[PDB]
Amino acid sequence: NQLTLAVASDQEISAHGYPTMSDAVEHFSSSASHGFKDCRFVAFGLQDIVIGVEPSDFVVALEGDILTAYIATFGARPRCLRGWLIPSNSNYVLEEFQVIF
Amino acid sequence: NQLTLAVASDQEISAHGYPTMSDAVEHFSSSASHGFKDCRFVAFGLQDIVIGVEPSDFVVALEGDILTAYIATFGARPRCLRGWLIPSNSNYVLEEFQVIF
Repeated sequence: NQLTLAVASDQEISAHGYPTMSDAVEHFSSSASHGFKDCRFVAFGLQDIVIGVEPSDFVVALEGDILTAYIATFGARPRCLRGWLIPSNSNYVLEEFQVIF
Repeated sequence: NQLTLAVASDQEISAHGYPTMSDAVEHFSSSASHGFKDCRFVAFGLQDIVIGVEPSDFVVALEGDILTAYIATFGARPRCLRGWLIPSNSNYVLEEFQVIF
């Protein structure tokens, strides 16, 4: 539930998603157990900073107002979408979040 | 891992989805445990049949070549997307699929 995430703090970041949903639950379960030390939070309003992730690529989406995390394409647009967790090594600032998995 | 699904066969498919991941999980979870009988399979390419479902609405998506099913917005477009299961009372024909979750 309580997570201190690495929020992207570069003007542009190099990132990547995954091609299929099965590669994503494979890859993101390791992240989820390692507190996402490898991912960066990108706010919905800052999506343009992300390079290397196509609309078809799977990332971790966050929705809510308390956030619910789930695997989704980067191009998907549900209401209440607040941001994504995206594999990246960008520079970051640590921020506390409340996340449901 | 071996499912009989109601494949939509009407000219127009009146249907609906769900506005948040949390709400979608609840319904589809009950729909899954009742064999998806309240749902219709809509092949990719026939989404213009569907009335009542917004791109932001959550439905069940099915991707693969053997399918894997997961909750996703109706508008999401991963590679190998084969179709959706969407709550609908449309006329149907029964067909055989292979599905994991």
